Amino acid sequence: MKVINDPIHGHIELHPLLVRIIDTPQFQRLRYIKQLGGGYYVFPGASHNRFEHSLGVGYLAGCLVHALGEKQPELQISERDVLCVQIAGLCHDLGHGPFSHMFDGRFIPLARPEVKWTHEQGSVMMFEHLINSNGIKPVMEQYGLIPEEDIYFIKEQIVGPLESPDSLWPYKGRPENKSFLYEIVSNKRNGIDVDKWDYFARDCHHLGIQNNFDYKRFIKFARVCEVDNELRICARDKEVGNLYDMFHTRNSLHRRAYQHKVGNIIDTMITDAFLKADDYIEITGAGGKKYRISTAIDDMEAYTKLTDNIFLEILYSTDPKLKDAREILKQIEYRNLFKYVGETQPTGQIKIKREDYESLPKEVASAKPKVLLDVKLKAEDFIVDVINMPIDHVSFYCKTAPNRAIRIKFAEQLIRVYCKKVDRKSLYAARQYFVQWCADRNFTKPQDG
Amino acid sequence: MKVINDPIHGHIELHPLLVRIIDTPQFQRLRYIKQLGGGYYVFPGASHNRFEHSLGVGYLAGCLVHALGEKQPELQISERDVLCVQIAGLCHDLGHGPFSHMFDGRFIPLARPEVKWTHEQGSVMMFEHLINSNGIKPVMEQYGLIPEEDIYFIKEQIVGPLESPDSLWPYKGRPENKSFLYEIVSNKRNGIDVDKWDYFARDCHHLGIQNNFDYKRFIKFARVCEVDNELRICARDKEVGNLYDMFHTRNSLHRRAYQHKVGNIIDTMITDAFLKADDYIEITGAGGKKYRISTAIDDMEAYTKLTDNIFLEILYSTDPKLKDAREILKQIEYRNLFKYVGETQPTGQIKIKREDYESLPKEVASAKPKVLLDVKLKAEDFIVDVINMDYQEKNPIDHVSFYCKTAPNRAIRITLPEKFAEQLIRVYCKKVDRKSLYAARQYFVQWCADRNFTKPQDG
Ligand SMILES: Nc1nc2c(ncn2[C@@H]2O[C@H](COP(=O)(O)OP(=O)(O)OP(=O)(O)O)[C@@H](O)[C@H]2O)c(=O)[nH]1
Ligand SMILES: Nc1nc2c(ncn2[C@@H]2O[C@H](COP(=O)(O)OP(=O)(O)OP(=O)(O)O)[C@@H](O)[C@H]2O)c(=O)[nH]1
Ligand SMILES: [Zn+2]
Ligand SMILES: [Zn+2]
Repeated sequence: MKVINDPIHGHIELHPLLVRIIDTPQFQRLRYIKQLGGGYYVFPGASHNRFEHSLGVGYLAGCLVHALGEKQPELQISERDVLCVQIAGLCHDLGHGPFSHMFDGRFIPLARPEVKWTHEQGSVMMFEHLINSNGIKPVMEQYGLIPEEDIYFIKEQIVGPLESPDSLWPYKGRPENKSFLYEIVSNKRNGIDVDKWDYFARDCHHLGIQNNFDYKRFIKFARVCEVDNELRICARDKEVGNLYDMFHTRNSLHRRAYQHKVGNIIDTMITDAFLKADDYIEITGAGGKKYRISTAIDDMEAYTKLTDNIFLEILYSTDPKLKDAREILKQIEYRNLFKYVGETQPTGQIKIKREDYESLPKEVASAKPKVLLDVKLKAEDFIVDVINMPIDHVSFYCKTAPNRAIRIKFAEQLIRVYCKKVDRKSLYAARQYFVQWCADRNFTKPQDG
Repeated sequence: MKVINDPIHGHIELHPLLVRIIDTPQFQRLRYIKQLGGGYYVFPGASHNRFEHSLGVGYLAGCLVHALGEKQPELQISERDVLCVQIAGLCHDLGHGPFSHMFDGRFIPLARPEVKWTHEQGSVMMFEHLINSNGIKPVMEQYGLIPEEDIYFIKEQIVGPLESPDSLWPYKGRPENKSFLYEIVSNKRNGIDVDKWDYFARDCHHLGIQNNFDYKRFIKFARVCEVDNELRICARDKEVGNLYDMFHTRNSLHRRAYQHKVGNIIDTMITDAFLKADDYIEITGAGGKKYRISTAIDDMEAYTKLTDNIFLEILYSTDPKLKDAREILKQIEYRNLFKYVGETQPTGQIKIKREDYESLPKEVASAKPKVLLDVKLKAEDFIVDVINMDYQEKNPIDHVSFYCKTAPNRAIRITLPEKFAEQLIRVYCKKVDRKSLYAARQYFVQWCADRNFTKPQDG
């Protein structure tokens, strides 16, 4: 069977079934989508793509379930469960669009404020398209899987409950005596899953940021116990130090990289260029029908051909219709970027919703600063991007008596404003607008400097 | 003074002049060319591009020249010198095309067997285009540089002696009393330059290969000293183990990555697709004039727009006349690859030249086997690539000058990996059925036989 050499995980080997699923247009697509979006334009080492990250998650997810398999035969973990948990880890990110979180996190909301679209939903849709276009279902059977049950199981591990929306068991892929398997790839009960392990390590490796955490140690000690009358994955608390190091790494990646000031301004410049190209860029989908960037999400055949390449198709275009789009991308290249105006956050735990994003620049230009001013700005002059986001929420067990649980800065939304007008006159105006806007919505007063 | 955080070199300080050269569509271009070409399709970590590597090289150049000057001020290395060496470090890979070494190493020779192309030549042409397109010359004067001379010096460091020659000091950009500045960015004489330091480290990082060479130790202890009344960069005797480790690193990278079996087959597959796309892809150059992939090198404005993107343009294309090209890239994705047939070497024989690459599949198909088979094979069925290391076969360790801490001005007179410039020759077959492959091998063995290449070694 096939072996890959990975800079994070060393020699990792892939079941033939996994290799079939990988060697496919729908999967290979992920080589053309930057893991960190415009982060590459700030971090020269962050060139990595959703593809290698996804091999990694498929591997770790395999390591975890198999570890629990050898260490606790009573759980009844089959080879069939390992494959399914591997496929889920392998495919969890198929849904990601051009520049990852930029796409479903900002661009689709600005382009079509009325559609409810997430990269996870897209993962399930893109996975359905993958198996249907490449005849995977008989190959699954050939290797022991039961498609009319396991495909649910794989989709569920990726998007959460399918028949959702109480206390009952929502899942159809596996029964509640195997509830813990749903915690491997994506898990909201913790900030702990094999996805995070991979991209924490991987992003650290490519960013040049210290990684404190050792997943390999956690898999050897982890095991399943009973907690509040269910099955959960538990840690030996001689590893609480390891857990703290993980969260410290998570906080560093967020402060230094994900919430980086220039990296995020560039993400909004790329979106701006995409918005101004949306009418003109063509992506051929199913049947020969042509789509737009903002609409390609409704056809998996077209979405398959929708990647970071759209950046260069715009950069390199000659069509006078795409000149505006072209121009913004060029300003990125000369590094004449949008200028930073300021930051604020809602008080308190009211989160601005994706469907309202587009209305925010209008709101900001509509503010009336106390002192009337020199320059007037318009809605278009402003960018508003919304940036989103203890160890006692973890279950622990004891080495001697290895049985059941032995359990006895912020915030959730940054709002930043940039101005496209660059002179000191207009930039002074913008800040005045912004400060008022923050009052008019009772957000925290911006801090100067 | 911008600071860039790099995963190999940590904080990298960039002088305003370097930043101006970087924020350029000519330089930014290098973000869209993978360092290892099709290596990425075999090594999932090998996503890195020519851009960040080039930042690494400019930085290393700056470190070495600065350290030489601060330790020996009698060399009169000015800050003007350092910037020039940095810029050379920075722009040395500007001329690379799609998928790096695949472009000038195979595609251009296959598409236009008669042209003499080289990414080094490319870099010099792209450097000029970058300067003139971006008003760089005044910005150079702003910081003490002399554009006429210093642009000439930067080009010499990239491509070598520009107007030569049959025995006189061949450069024009700096006089011989600063000869040691030309051994920084590229040194063919002893295989030690800062370009290699960066991609040794960077490729190991991305491939998951251990790099046992510490470039930091080497800079700490490097000195200019006199060798045959010409001033050279010298290592300390005590450092010799680090140097061995640098040549072992180099060797592992070639054996494990650059000469990877499957990674090179995919290279010839991408090249095949370009060849079949070449009549149909258009790239707008200077004056709205249009170029092919194979002629974009003749116009730097069009070349600027020629990157790995061309892979995706072919892949996503709907034009009926790109169907064949599409097909080959689709087979890469499905991983139905050209099948491997065998390897040989021209040991003792004249080496294969790029001008003759195109004629080789016809030679292989014309090398009728002695036992007869029911399967006949044509030229179109064969791929043959010629893989070169190739620094041209010498021993570069025998050209390292050492010095002792007791007599730091005199170079010590002094009398480990195996090959440094071997030409490998591999054939693949486009048909995959087991009888066609049995045939392809028979043609291959015959070809080697009468070409007097080494006999292939039992599957
Ligand atoms: N000029 C340049 N900087 C890069 C590049 N790639 C990464 N960087 C990094 O990203 C930063 C670019 O933004 P800055 O100019 O430093 O930020 P600033 O203009 O001072 O501040 P703000 O207006 O608040 O955003 C640099 O500090 C570098 O560390 C590049 O290609 N060109
Ligand atoms: N199947 C597959 N292997 C990959 C991939 N990416 C990297 N690899 C690695 O690259 C190496 C090359 O393997 P393959 O591409 O499958 O080569 P092959 O099976 O000999 O193909 P043929 O020449 O057609 O017989 C492998 O040893 C893997 O470690 C991928 O996307 N798919
Ligand atoms: Zn993920
Ligand atoms: Zn280089």
